[PDB]
Amino acid sequence: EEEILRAFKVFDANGDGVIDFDEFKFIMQKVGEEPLTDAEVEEAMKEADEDGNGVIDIPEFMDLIKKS
Repeated sequence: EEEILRAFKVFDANGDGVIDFDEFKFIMQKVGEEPLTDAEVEEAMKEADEDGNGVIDIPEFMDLIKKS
């Protein structure tokens, strides 16, 4: 819970428990202006979405890391 909550619960942009692709682009570096490389943000959200919809709740993230 310290490991998985550390990474996903810090990443959760809205504070309700879900992350989307465009809000991942928002939280990527900043709070305001854009300072980017698309490859980092695109690779990270492709690795984290299990369903192909473009949204993530904590249960998805923890299954793709913790399965073993």
